[PDB]
Amino acid sequence: MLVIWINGDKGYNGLAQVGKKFEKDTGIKVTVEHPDKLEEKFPQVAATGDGPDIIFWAHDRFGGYAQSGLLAEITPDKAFQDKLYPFTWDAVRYNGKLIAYPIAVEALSLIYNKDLLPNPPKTWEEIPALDKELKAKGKSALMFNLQEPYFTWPLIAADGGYAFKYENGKYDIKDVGVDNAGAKAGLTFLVDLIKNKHMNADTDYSIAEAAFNKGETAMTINGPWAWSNIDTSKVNYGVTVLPTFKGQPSKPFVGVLSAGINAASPNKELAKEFLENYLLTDEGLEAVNKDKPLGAVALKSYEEELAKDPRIAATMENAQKGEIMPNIPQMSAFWYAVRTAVINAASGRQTVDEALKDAQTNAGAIVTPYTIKGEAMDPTLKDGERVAVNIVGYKTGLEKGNVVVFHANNDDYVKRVIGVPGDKVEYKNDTLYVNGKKQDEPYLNYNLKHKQGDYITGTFQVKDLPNANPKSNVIPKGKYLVLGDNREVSKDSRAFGLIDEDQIVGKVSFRFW
Ligand SMILES: OC[C@H]1O[C@H](O[C@H]2[C@H](O)[C@@H](O)[C@@H](O)O[C@@H]2CO)[C@H](O)[C@@H](O)[C@@H]1O
Repeated sequence: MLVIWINGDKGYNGLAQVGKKFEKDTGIKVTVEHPDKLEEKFPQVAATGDGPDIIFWAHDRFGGYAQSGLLAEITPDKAFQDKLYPFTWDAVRYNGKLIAYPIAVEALSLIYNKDLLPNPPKTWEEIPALDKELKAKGKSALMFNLQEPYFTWPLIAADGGYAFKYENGKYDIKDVGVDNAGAKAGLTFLVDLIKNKHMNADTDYSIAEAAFNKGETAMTINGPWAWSNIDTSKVNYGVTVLPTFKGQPSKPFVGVLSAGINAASPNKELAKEFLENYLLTDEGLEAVNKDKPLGAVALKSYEEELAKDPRIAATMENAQKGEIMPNIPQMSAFWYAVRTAVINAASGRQTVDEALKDAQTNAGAIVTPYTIKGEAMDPTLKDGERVAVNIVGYKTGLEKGNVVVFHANNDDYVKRVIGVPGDKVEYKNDTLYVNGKKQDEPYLNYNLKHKQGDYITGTFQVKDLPNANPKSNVIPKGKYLVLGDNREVSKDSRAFGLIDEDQIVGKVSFRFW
């Protein structure tokens, strides 16, 4: 059996027909599935080893999967490589290696109802007036999915703005383009459409799709996969170039639908045969495309056959003014960061400026999975517990209460920051005094109530500790007091003294409250 995952918006029935052919020829069963959140679930089920043999997604997520060792390197021969456009192979190259088979090029277009709107607008700026005109006639101008930053980026980034800077053949993770003048202008325009009742912040994919396909709204923004359902609605639609904002073309991300092979699959050779000899042929792509259109397919023979379609021409025109999605592992963080900014800006939970400031920071912030070792933070953090570590740069925002990972010599420890540079700190029995006054420690509540002896921390003062000023209990510059929540068993600053700023490598996020 080959198990294949593909997103619910794609032609999974058509893909299944190709599966039936393969079964008929080989005796091997092919099961196509379209679970929710498959792009998040894939690494989860790979960790167990009950994942799909083949996973379809846009190329952006595959860098992250490869970096985690979840994907097999693919080994097409010259003759097969030559069948696909070289730029499609570029999209599935990660650290020198091919990690997926490219299937098709996707970009969003403006889709409009010709009976409601014979002349689609050239500019985003026209849409408010157009909506007023249509509101008078019982309709609206535009509905598209506002929940996913894929759909809102074309406007957001039209006037400037990018994910990661690409230069001299590689992405710079340190150069994020979310908090800049262009994106502020675009996101502000988007928020103002909502503010002014031209769109609704709750509008998602199914709401927008239903509304356009029942003739309630004049325009939507979607990809080629959406065309089949519009064909079935008998709406008279056109697919055209996205409007300009401030005279600048919209900047959709360009995705390449790609198929990766699970590194843990026991059917890698069969997966290769299915993709190369059954799917990526004129016959196989037609089956999927007839179910839900693929876009500009990676296979030259069949792309040439479909290129006559004005809707494909429109797709690629929008793609020419777009931004190829980066495939670096950090893209996941970028998407989540931008998703949050738009929702918060659109709901008013943040101003556009707060939204983009945070998103700029979070898109570039490196987060590393970590597993807790031992009992010294028990029960706050348990042995074996999975946490997230936000890597802190050299001399870059630590506060009391932060739980941190730090080094000394191959040694790493997890402890809580109890005092930072400048803090006066001391313990009398189990009572913590910080800058003269008592500080509560709710994270010790359990261990205080279940203590073996008289006291779990016990009396001490900063002055008496290694690396402190013997003169004062005021923590010196660039130094930190760190203690384990499991005070009865923790080897911490009470044993090895104050630690240095340069020792701290990350801040720990974990399950709490
Ligand atoms: O919204 C963030 C999301 O964008 C892209 O996902 C697209 C996908 O490429 C399209 O094929 C279509 O299915 O819509 C998706 C957006 O809902 C990225 O490929 C994805 O990783 C990212 O989370």
